[PDB]
Amino acid sequence: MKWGFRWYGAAGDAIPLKHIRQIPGITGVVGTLLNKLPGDVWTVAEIQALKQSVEQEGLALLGIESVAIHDAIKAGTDQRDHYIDNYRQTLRNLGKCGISLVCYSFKPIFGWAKTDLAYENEDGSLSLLFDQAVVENMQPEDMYQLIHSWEEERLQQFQELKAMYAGVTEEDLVENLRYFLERVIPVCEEENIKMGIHPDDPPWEIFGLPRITKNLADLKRILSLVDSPANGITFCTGSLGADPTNDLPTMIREIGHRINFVHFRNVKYLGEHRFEETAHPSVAGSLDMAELMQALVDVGYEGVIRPDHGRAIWDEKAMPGYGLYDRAMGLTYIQGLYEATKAK
Amino acid sequence: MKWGFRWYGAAGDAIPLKHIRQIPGITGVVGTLLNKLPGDVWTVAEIQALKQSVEQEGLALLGIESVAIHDAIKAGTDQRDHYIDNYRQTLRNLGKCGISLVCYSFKPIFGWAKTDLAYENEDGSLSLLFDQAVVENMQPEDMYQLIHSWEEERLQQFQELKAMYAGVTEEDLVENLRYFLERVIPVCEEENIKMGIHPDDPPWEIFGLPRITKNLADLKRILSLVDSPANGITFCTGSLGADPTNDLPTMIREIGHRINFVHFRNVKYLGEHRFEETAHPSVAGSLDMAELMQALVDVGYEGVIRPDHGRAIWDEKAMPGYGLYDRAMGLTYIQGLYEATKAK
Repeated sequence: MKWGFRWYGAAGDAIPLKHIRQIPGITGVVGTLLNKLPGDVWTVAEIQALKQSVEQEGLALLGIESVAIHDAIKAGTDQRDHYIDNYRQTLRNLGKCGISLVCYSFKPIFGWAKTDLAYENEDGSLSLLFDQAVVENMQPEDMYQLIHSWEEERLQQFQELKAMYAGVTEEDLVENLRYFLERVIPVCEEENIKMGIHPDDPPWEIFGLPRITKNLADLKRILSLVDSPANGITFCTGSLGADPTNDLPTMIREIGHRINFVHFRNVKYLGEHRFEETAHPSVAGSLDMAELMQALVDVGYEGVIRPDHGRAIWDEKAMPGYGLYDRAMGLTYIQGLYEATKAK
Repeated sequence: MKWGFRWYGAAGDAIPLKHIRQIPGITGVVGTLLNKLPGDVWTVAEIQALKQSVEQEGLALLGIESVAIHDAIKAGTDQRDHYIDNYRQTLRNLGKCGISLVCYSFKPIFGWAKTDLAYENEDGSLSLLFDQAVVENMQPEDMYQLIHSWEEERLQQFQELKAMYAGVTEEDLVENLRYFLERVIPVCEEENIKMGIHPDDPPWEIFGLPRITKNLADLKRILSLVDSPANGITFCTGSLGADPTNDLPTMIREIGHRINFVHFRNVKYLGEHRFEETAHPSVAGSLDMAELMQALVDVGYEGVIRPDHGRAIWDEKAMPGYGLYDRAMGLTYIQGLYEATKAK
C-alpha cells in the first residue's frame, strides 16, 4: 500500500514539500504540471524536473494526475487523431522517466461542480457543497463562471464547448472513449503504465450534459472497451459515494481487480440530492469508511492511495480541500484503518 | 471511546481551542490549571472557568491532569496531612463541577527526564530523546536545571529535595502513596471520580532515586494498595514502551479492567536504553499500535483516550510534543485503528 498525497509541485502549491514529507507514513506524492494545457505534450525534461524536485525531499513520485484530455478526443472532432498522438507521445515520456501511474477523466465541459464553495460547518470549518436544487435554477454558463474563478473573455470559452459537445450522446461519448483507449492503452503497456479514470462528481447528469462514469454500470463498460489491466479505474469513494444508491463496498469487490488508484475521502449527506465534503473518519460523514477499507483488502488492493479533498481548517488561506492540514490528518486515519483491518 | 486531547487552557497554550475542536472525531479535551502549584486547592470558581471556556467551543472537559501532588505526601513529611486534606478538598470541587477524571503521578524529584530535547530525525522533525549513557555521566542537578528551562537558587532548590527524599525507598514510597490513596480514594468514590496513576518515563530508575510506577509487577501493587475502580492507572503506552521487557498488550489484559485513562503514544528505540518520541503510527516507531489498540478492545476500554507527545513538525515553533499538528495527526490515526478494530 503506497500512501500517497496530491501535490501541485513547486508552483501555486503553497504547501512546501519538506512539510508533506513529514506526514507519518507517506511513501510518495502524486503530481501534475499545472503549466501545460489540455492536449500539450509533456517533455521528458519537465517530467524529469518534477520527479526530481520530489525525490529531493526523499519522496517518490507515485504517479501523475491531471492529464491532457483535449476536448477533441472527447467530443470526437477530427483533430483528435493529432491529440491522441501527442498523448501517446507524453505517455512514452512518462514511461521513460519511470512514471507508472496516470489518472485522467473523460468529463465533458465541467471538470468539477459545486454550488457553495465555502460552506461553514458546526466546528467552524469551510467545505465544498453541491446542492442539486441550486444547479437547477442556475444557468450552465454560471457554473462555468464559478468553477473558473463578470468574465466576458471566457463567456465564448463555454458557449463554444456547448455548441461542440452538442449532439454527443452518452453512447457517443463511450465510443469516443473507445477510440481514445484503443490508441493510448496499447502504448501504455509498452511503457508499462496503468491509466486510472476519475469518476464523475457529482455522479449524475447536470445541465443535460451526459456523463458516463458514475456507477458500477459504466465502470463495467469502461473495462469492456479494452480488456486490459492498463485500462483501469481510480476509486474516489467520495465522488461515487455522493449517490446513496451506489453500493460502494460491493463495487470495490466487483471491479477491484481494475482499481489502479484510489481517493479515500468521505462525504456528508446534508440533504437529498445535496451533499458536502467533510473529514475522513466515518463519524464525520455518511460513508462507512471501515467497511470500505475492508473491501479494499478483500480485492487484495495494495496500490497507491491518497486522501482526497477534506476541509479548510485551522485558519488556512487555502481553498477547502487543497490545504495540508485535513488532508494530512486524513492520511493517518486511513492508515489506522488499514493497519487494524490488515491485522487480520 | 471518548477521543480526548490535552490542552493547557487559555494560557501558555498557543493552540487556540477553536482549532482543536476542528480535529475530526474529538469529543473533548483534558485540561489543567497551570497557575496553581503543588499542594494548592482548586476552587470551584477556577474549575468552573476552565470547564466553561472548554464547553464554549462545544468541547467537553473529559478530565483534568497535572494535579497537585505535594512533595510532602510523597516523601512522607508531617505536612502531608494538611496537603492530603487540601487535595481531598479540590477533589470535592472537581466533583461539584462534574469532572470525573483525574490524572496524577507519584514521581520523586523529576517529573520527566530527557537528555536531548531537540533530536532531529530523517524527515527533518524534532523529537525528545532519552539516552541512559548521557544520564550516567551527568549530575542529578544538571537534569534539574535542564527540565526547568544556571541558577544557584535552583541548585539549593534541588539540593533541598534531594535531602527531603534522602532515605526513601521503593516500598517506603509505596506506603506514602498508600497513605495518600487511603484518604483520597474514599473521597473519589463519594464525589464520583476515578484516578489514573501515570507510569514513569523512562520506566526505570535514574540518579538512584526510587520509582514505583514503572513495570507490571508494581502496577498491580498500586491497585493492591486500595482495591477500587477509583484507584486506577493511566496507561501511557509510550513510557511503559521504552523498556522492551514490558509486555504492553499482556499487562493491558491483566490490569486493563482498572485503566481509567490512556495516552496512546509511540516510541522508537535508538540503542540500548536510549529511545526517542516519534509519530504515532507503528511504521514510525517500535511499538505495534495495531496490536495495542486490539488489546484495549478485548478488555472493553471505552473511556477517555488522547494521543500524546508527537514531534516538532512543519516548522512549528512549539516545543516538540506540545504542538497541535503531529498530535492531531495521531488522534485521527488511533481512531482508524479503533474503527477498524471494532469493525467485525
